[PDB]
Amino acid sequence: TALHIAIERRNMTLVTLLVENGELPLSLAACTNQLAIVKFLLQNSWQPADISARDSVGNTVLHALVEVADNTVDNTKFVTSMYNEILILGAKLHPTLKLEEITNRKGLTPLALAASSGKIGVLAYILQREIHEPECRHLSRKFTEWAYGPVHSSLYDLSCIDTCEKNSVLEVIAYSSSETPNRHDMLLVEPLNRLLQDKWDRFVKRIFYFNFFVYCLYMIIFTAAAYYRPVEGLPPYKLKNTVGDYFRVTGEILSVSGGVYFFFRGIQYFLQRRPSLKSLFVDSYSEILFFVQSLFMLVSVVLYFSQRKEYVASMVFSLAMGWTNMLYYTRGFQQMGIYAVMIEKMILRDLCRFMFVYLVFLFGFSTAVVTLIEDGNSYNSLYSTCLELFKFTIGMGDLEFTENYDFKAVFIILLLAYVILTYILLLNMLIALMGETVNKIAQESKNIWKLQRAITILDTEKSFLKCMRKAFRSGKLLQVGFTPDGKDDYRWCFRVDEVNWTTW
Amino acid sequence: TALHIAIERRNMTLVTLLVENGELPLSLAACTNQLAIVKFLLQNSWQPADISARDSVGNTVLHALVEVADNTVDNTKFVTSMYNEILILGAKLHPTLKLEEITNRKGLTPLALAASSGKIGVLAYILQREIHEPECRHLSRKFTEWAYGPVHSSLYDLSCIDTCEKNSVLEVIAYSSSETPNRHDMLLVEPLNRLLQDKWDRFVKRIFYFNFFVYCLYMIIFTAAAYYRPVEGLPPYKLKNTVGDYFRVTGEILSVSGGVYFFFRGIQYFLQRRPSLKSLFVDSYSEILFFVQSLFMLVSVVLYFSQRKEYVASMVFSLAMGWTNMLYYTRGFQQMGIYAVMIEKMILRDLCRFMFVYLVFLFGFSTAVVTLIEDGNSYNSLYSTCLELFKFTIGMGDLEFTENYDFKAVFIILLLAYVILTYILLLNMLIALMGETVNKIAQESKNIWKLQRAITILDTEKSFLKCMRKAFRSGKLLQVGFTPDGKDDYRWCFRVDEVNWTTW
Amino acid sequence: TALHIAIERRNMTLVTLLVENGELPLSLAACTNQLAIVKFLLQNSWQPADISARDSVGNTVLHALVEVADNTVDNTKFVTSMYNEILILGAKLHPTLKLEEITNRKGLTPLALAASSGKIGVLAYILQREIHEPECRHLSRKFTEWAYGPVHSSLYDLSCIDTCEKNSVLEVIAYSSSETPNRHDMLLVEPLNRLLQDKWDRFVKRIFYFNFFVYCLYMIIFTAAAYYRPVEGLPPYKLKNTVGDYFRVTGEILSVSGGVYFFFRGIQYFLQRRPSLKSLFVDSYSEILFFVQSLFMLVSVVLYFSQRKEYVASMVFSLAMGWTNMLYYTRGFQQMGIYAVMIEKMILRDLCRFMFVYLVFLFGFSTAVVTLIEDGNSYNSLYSTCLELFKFTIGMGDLEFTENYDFKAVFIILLLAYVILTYILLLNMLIALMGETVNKIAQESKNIWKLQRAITILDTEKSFLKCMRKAFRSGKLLQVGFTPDGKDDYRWCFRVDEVNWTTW
Amino acid sequence: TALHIAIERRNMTLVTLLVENGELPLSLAACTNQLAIVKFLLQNSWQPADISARDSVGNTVLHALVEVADNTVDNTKFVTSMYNEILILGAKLHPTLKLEEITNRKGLTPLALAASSGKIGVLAYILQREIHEPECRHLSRKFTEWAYGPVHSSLYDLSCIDTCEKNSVLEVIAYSSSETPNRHDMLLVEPLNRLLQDKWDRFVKRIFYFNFFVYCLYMIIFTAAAYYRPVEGLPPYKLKNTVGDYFRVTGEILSVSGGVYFFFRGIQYFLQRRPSLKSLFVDSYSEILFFVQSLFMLVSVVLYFSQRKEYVASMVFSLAMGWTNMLYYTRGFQQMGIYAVMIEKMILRDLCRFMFVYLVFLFGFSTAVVTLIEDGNSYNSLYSTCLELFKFTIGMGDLEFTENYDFKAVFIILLLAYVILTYILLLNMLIALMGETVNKIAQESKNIWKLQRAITILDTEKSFLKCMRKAFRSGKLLQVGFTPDGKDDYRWCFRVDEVNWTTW
Ligand code: NA
Ligand code: NA
Repeated sequence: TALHIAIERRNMTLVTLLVENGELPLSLAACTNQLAIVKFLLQNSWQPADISARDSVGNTVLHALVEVADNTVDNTKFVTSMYNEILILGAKLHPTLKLEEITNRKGLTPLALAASSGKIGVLAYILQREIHEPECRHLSRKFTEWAYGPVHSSLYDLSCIDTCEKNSVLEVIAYSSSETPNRHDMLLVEPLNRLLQDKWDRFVKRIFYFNFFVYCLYMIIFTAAAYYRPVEGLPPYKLKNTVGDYFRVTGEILSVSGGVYFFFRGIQYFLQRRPSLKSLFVDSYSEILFFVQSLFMLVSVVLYFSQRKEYVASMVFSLAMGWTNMLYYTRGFQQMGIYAVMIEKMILRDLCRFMFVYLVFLFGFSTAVVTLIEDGNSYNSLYSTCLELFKFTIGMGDLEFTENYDFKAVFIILLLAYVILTYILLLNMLIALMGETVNKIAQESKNIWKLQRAITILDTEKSFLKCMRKAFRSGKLLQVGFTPDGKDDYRWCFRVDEVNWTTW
Repeated sequence: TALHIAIERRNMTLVTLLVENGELPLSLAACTNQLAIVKFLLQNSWQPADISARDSVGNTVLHALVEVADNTVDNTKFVTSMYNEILILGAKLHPTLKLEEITNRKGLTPLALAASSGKIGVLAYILQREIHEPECRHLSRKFTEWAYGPVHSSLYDLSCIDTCEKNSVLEVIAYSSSETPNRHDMLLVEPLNRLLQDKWDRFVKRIFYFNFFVYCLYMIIFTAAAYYRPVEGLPPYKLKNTVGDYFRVTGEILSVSGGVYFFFRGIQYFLQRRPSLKSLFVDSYSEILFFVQSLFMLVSVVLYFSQRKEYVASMVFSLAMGWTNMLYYTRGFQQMGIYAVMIEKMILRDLCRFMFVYLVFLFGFSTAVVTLIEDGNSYNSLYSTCLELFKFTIGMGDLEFTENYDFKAVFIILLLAYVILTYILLLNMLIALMGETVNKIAQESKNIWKLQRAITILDTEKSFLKCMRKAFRSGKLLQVGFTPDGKDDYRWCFRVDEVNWTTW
Repeated sequence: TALHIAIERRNMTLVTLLVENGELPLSLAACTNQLAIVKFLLQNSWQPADISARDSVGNTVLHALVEVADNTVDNTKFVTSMYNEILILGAKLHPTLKLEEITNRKGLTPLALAASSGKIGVLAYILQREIHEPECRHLSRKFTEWAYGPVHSSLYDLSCIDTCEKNSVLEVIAYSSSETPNRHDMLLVEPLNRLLQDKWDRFVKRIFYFNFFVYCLYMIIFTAAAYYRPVEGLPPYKLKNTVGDYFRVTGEILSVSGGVYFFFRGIQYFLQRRPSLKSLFVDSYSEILFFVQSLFMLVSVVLYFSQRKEYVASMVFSLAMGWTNMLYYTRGFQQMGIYAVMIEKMILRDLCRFMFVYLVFLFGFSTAVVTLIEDGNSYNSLYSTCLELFKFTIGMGDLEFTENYDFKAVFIILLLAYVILTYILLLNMLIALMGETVNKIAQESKNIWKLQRAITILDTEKSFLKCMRKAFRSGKLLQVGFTPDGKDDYRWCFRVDEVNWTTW
Repeated sequence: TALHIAIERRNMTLVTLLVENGELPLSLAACTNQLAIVKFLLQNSWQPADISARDSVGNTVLHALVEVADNTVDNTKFVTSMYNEILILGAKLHPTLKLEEITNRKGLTPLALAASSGKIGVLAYILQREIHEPECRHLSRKFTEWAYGPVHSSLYDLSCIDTCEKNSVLEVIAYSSSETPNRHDMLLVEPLNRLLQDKWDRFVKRIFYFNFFVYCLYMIIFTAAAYYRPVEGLPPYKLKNTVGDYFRVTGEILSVSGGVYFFFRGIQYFLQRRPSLKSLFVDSYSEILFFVQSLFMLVSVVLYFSQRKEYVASMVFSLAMGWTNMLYYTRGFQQMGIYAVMIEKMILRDLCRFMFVYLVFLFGFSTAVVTLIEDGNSYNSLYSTCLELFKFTIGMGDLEFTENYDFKAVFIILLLAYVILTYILLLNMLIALMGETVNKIAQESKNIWKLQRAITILDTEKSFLKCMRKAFRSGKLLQVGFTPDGKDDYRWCFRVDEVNWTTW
């Protein structure tokens, strides 16, 4: 369109002429860093302009402005500034309107959309912004109720940061698809960090240490019940009149109850999140395993009741998975909570792509060796020779594992070539790649600790809504500001402490 | 010569005197950064000068200018500029001539020669250069047909970049001897990157995924036919009246057909490229293996037909090589395509030089131990004691593998010294060197992926010339410029999209 | 309070008005970088101010000033300067008073408190500060008695650095709780480094090399006495009339004497330091082991005398610990003294947190496998299957270690999964973490050598107080200054040499 | 002294007064950067000064000036400059004198002393210094006989660099004690690098590749003669009338001849160099081994002739050493010549200090285990249990290697503790340290290749003095300058080529 083409052309004379006589006009002008035109467009003698009018697509002026943010320091400063002048102009025209509280058709606030998009700068500013002109401090968030000097206590609005019945600032930062570029560090901002720390130290630390204790108890019960399973006859085994048998039956029913509980808590999670298959493992990997080691026990139950003795095969895998899943509860520790994150990454990246490169070698040399052997031990089987070759990779093989071969030069050449390629070369580069992975996710991922605490804190908070949803509310309904209408702004503020020396 | 000695001496008065009354005069003056003398030499009252006249060696003014480029940022800016003024002067004198289209006696254009030489700066500029003076935009390549604003769409000439019946911009960048210093990154330039990406996404992705599927099918057929080979009697085995035997014969003929196909596709490649022996492996290492694992099967065929049972020795090596060669088809993946490049480098550098350092130790201590042993088991053999010592290097040896030694202090001292030197010291430094190699070619070689896609794309494009050579042509014959003669410049342009904010 | 609120508000007019008509007034003003107010507050026409008056909490002006230091280069310069002007003002008012010699109620001097707090800048300046105004050089420490030119010899006060009957500058830097941030490098300052070097080279090198020799002799005696222990009957073994038996009895009594000596030297240390349990191992780890390997021998003695043959179990652990504790005496070497510090850190950090992550896997798969096995070898025991699984982690296991399993697919799947998770993945990331640890404490911890020499030098100095406490005093009682009272300042100075060229 | 104290005090008025009415006066003034005083002191109306007068200690003005150089960029510039003005002043006073040719009482020239001391800057300047004032170009070294332009050919004096019958510039840089700080890179200077390269490419490459071939032939002869040694009876074995026996006797006499040759070439080297014991291995480690593997064969000969059959023990070690010493001849290759330097460093630093830390553990746990075992196999021996424990460190041990122990908890606890401490912890930190060592001497030591070529080139040049000492002289006796006396300076110059563009 020409009327917007001229605006995008940085033309002021034509803009004024059109006034006399982002796809929206205001949004299109704003996104181009004209700035002064925004004020000129906002009000004009020929006709005024309105920002409250939402776009057909659903993005208002604020949504459009945050849309263009591309996480650049200069870009961050520009966008946050121009956002501030847009808010100031809106206040000047009519302070009654609440632009930020206004939302798109999809129910996303500018703060929530900034969080989901991953715009760290805009979210950081909006979360904490202090206005000094008292007549214009209504729409400020980071206050300074009292600064004694060395310490300058501050108050943060935290309206939709915690108590929000919609997508909140933390929910989006911890329950999203995890493709956002800076979710890892984006919750180190001023209010969120201390809010989550307070939540944990006050209300969630016990409810988590309790869950770990109950899980350990459940796993001990399950191990004891599985270890002492009857071995005579076919299931179901009729109860016997012994204290041990009844006590074991209690253990078994506890095991099955836990299994069904985990199955349902997994199914409800997968209906709540609807994770994409391509991102099924990357995002929620600690949630797939708790579901699978309950699927195993459900299969075990159905096999056990249907006159079958293969249920042990299922139950044993469930037991091993249940024990090895106690690394999900190390997220509550910084020092030891990074080992559960190294295994997760190495099993999915370093050990998943490297298996294709290895099974090729193993199968090639296995077929070679097995065809070389006449069989005229029973080593002619492909499985047996594929297992004898695997032992070489873990340093407990034996060169002379067969003699049915007619040719001794060729067989030993093949075996030595395999040993050199896999034991000495492939292993020593897989280990090198694991070195790089450990480097990375031990030097930069030291705050996946914080991210995992955010996820578990939100999970527990959602869990205990029935117990205390409104009561378990962070922050105090304190008075820090006054509205233009004359009412007192009672905001759910969160006290904060900070110190600075050089400023004096 | 004095007339050129004065020019090389930065003398202007003597140059003017000589005018009144790089080995070429114009080229010699140009290479010295006189610049103004180039204009002065080009035309003069006493007599004019011509640039179209090719030198006796074969380098014109443009070839000579690109010759001196030494890949320096300041040098790159200087050479590209002075190249631009040479083109402008040539246009001013007579726009009819086409200097760049002009070539040397060897058929190399300035762009092609710049590509082969490895001059990244000159090639980058010439590939994309935009002229703003409309009267002088004839010899421009990177146009801006329309810039809407945030997006500024561009057009690239791409005359000899793809559809060239001569050494093209991509052919030289992907089918050369690979001694060029920046071939790895040199195809990240504006037009080439997106041209190759479009070629792959449109026309080559299927033709490659088809080849990998057919190779997997061929290898499965070959493995099945080799695994179920008859073991009774001597070859050739007469066909039996069984479904299995006939089906196996079909498999065998497919195997031999594939073998001969690979043999011929290797021989034709080695006659097409004529690779130097010193660079036989460095450049085309994935091409030697496909040839060798076909030589093995041809040897197997000739042995099989000539009443011989050692053909199994050849066929087994062919089978193992064929299976392990499926890492050639991982070039089409970024994540897993770097494991095929780590093996290639480590087998040729880290594991080839380190074997000399190890066979010395193995042979020294083997001879020592074998002479120490009287034999008064049959361990006196040099092979047996060289194998017993090798097991120590891969952690499955045994100290007391013999007792024929008269001296127990000396034999155990030798064995412990060998174990400490090879198992604990040589292995743990070979692994460290592999660490450095993996570091390098996992941090910088992440675009050998792109380079290998360039090679395979060119290979497939040459393969399907009969199917669609002219039809499978990239770019559209679009109108972006006008020649001085008045004809419309219909150029095989390639649309491109780009965005910039700060410029405004 | 308002009178101090105004001061903290950087108000000068109100300060002057209050004068006319850190919690202390002077300290509160000083900590805020008013500086000029300190001089104004010190003396005033309306009323003067005194700094000698100690605060109720116990911090004087100097203690308060050093309290605010936060180890910042600009902060260090500011605090050291303002400290210097406070000293100068105190001298001007009345040079008779000795502020620095003055101490708090807890017996801490400003230097000692600066050392304990970890303030490197303040301690570095106070230790070496040179005054050029001769009338004001009384309270200087780093003198220049004579500077020949290229060499400028210097004298350092070293009053409480060595000969202090209180918490001294070295004692605090080497016998504290080790939570101080820069104790590692904080004793590289001018006087302390050369003082400790002189102490070692003169008086302590022999007394330490003697102790190592005596410990080696004691361990050889103990090993010989334990190796040739009687094996017939039950203890106590009655002495026999043989030279060997009597000589062994002498060895045994020497062993027990050494054991009781170590027990008491450990108990007295733990009553001297009162280390917190949370820091029991981090701080004094080389002191726990010498105590434990004496507790073992005391338990061995009490078992031996009370008609018991399990004393061998205790004595053997004591012997192994005593031999492996000879790495405590490698602190006296730079090159080999870093291996005793790598083991200390890796056993407490890399191998302590990683065991939890491993015992989970071992126990999970052990329970899985043992429940899978019917036992219908005696491998049903949990211990046997937990040991068979452990061998896999150290590369000497065997896949087919049992056959009592009914299901062969499941058992081998479990075994291969365990081998891949623990042998190939957990080990290769524990080794990577050990790589980072070794990197760190081999590149930065190369002065834990110096720190350990400081600790051992102080230990030996305290040990030999009875031999020569006053006589073994560092520095000479030399004359470098004169007091205002007219007496000659005979200070225990330590000569030092230094060279500078550029200053000229 | 006062007359020099004033000079060291930067006093000019007192210096002038003393004139009217480094320990030497001129040297003392020069070393202090007075500069102008040097000219003032050199000549004065009251009395002149002379620089040719050598000091009592033996350092002249030039030696004293180079003495103070401390390898600092600003210091290097200052010292080289002031050296140049001293030379210019000496020329002005009387060009007849040759100060640089003048030497101290010990026979060291300023260039030679600068080389030995390790002063890179002074040596670099003196080796190549160009003077432009033609009247003052006599004492210049780096000439420019003709500069065509892009290429500026240069001539270098190289008087004592190669043909010097005294300590030369290369001899000192390659046959010194190796404690010099920058010997590694100090021979990358302009003339030395190309001089050594020319020497190798022309005269030494063959004489070295010949020596390696002859050594390989000698080792093959020795291996063949030792492998087929008679086994019947006692030595000396009387010759038998067989072709094989006579041919073996020829091999044996060749072996002994080579052994005695190596013994004498080692003894003469150790009398030529007189290496200090503390630096016996650091400096010449490739020279100790060739001597030791000849001592072994001499011991073998003396045992063989004196009716003894233990000569095999000596000869076998000699054979193993001779084979493993072929890594001395990899210095002539860049790519593979760094493996012989990694072994040299790791055997002396990483594996020598780490053995003390390991033998402590091995002996402690060996004594513990052996005393724990009653023996009521023959595992009670200390050697057997020390070997069974060592196998654990190289991953081929066995937990249940004995059953004579009464206590099974304690024995297995000890074994597991040993395995965890040594196999899993000590090995994985020794490997980490080897990682650092390989990092270093593979990233910075890539020119120990050049240094070793320098040493071998000098060795071969000294070897072939009888063949062609004067004839095998580098450089041409060319004319580049003229002396003040009028004679033509025919200097043994070495042509050199260089190119520069930016200077123009
Ligand atoms: Na093994
Ligand atoms: Na191993």
